[PDB]
Amino acid sequence: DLADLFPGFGSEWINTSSGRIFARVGGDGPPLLLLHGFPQTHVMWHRVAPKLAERFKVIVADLPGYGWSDMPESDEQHTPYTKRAMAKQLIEAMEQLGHVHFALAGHDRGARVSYRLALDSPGRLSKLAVLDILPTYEYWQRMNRAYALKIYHWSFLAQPAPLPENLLGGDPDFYVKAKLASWTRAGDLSAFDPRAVEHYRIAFADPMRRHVMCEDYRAGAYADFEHDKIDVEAGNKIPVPMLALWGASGIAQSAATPLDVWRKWASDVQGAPIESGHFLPEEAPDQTAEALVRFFSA
Amino acid sequence: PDLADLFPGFGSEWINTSSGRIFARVGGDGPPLLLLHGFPQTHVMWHRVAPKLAERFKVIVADLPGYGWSDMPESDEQHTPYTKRAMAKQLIEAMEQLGHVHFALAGHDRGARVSYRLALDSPGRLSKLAVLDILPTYEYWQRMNRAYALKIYHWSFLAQPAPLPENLLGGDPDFYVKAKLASWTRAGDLSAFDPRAVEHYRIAFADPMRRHVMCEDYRAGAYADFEHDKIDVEAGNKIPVPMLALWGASGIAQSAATPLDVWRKWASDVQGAPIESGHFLPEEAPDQTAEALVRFFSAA
Repeated sequence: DLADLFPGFGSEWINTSSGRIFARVGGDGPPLLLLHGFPQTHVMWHRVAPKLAERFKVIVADLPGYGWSDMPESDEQHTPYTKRAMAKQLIEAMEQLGHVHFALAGHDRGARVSYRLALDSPGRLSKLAVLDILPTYEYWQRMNRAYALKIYHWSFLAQPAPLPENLLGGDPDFYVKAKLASWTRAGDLSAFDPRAVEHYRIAFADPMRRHVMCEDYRAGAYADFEHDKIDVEAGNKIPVPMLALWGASGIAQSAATPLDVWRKWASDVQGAPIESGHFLPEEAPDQTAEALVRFFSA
Repeated sequence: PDLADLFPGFGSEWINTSSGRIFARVGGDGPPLLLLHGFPQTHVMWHRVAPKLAERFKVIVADLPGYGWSDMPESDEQHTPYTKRAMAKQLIEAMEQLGHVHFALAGHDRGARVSYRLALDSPGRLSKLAVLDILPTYEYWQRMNRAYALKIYHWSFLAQPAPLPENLLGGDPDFYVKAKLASWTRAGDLSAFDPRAVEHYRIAFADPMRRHVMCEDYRAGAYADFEHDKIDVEAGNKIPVPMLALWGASGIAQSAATPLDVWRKWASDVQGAPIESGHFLPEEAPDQTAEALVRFFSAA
């Protein structure tokens, strides 16, 4: 009993070498891949994807390991849940749809896949939008007392298995609801469609899914950081035109001024705050959809 | 579920204070020496060194306020009872109930945070101070980087507002306490611990009220404790009590440290010695820890 939050969108299970990507597909026009983050699934886009779908071929994918996407078995370097590996798998997924050049909008973890995709394979991207993130490198580099308290989960979920898994397994409902609520402007679940929450909660109820998220965060503490580190110390900037959007009360703005930071990572970045917490497309759907439509359109 | 008396010869004292009772095992005679445990332990963590100290001292092995069998004072929005300043004042009162207004103090982990805060707040209470495998709380936070945030993640995790840490710790409390114990040893397993000691730790950690107190401790450690430490750094206040800083070669002090170098910024007279041990010096390396403590404290 999970609601269909994308009425009239198709359903694709896209085979890749690293497992199937699930995706809702709707609209027509240039291809726009939408990527969710933690602790969500592709359904987080349900309030903005229909507006995008009047303009673009919208592909709302579950991340590798998330939602209904297959979970590749991780390893000691958390390789398939590195953003590099996730980006490559999603590139593969898009190629299976005939999409070798596409627009990309990512939120949270999916935004981390997105900018890593833009660094690793910029030729795959027409335009990039990242929602309420700074590069992983920048979070760790700004990880002082205040910020370590603010995003403790970056260090907690990165603890070696099975420590976060075992703590999360006692009452997974509480944690997924806690993280959803804590990062919203309001600080509760009012911003979210209850049917969306059920998708997130059900995905989080699966211990393998939770393990994937921890592996995602372990990758985020280790390989992802190291990959970002190489690029920023090499002066490798994202050449793809990109939009950095962030919630005024979101997470990105807690570490630093997001546009300043992204200008260090991207030679063609525009930015705009939106009055929202972290979950821009659900807390601020119209404003997010308008900002994305405007930026991806000509 | 029966435990184990790991201090044969020692008495058992519930010390009344204005914030609740402090449990302590008391043995030996001579100059008073208070032994303070840390997280996630109880007084019984001293069971392998306290006999050797009891050869020369009246050894008071106390459960920290809110820990073990000590009473748990009601907390507040500022976690005041579990700030190290309030814990030190409560232990000062405990010690006063025994006639000890001037004592030696060895602290480990949280108890060492109590102990150096006690030395900053009430240095006249202490003849000599020994802290085991800590740097000041201010230092941990000021050194907070990616590497530190990952290694001492629990400093930020347990400091999250209630009931997030409590609800998660509830998910598998037995695992968590054992993982903390094992992950901070040199061996990486429970093999350094007396299983009777581990059972003490597991049973205390099994109580949600006890786990709450521990989070209250770390919440203080992220806020009030850090602020209190900050006032001293910025005022140049140094610990004047003769200090010994022991740390494990593989412990939670050496990482971003040379702990003696850090501690010299905090104390005018501090000696230091690495101990071949992880974080749990009195259990991983009892003879070495006891010898260093005995050598440092033997005078008075």
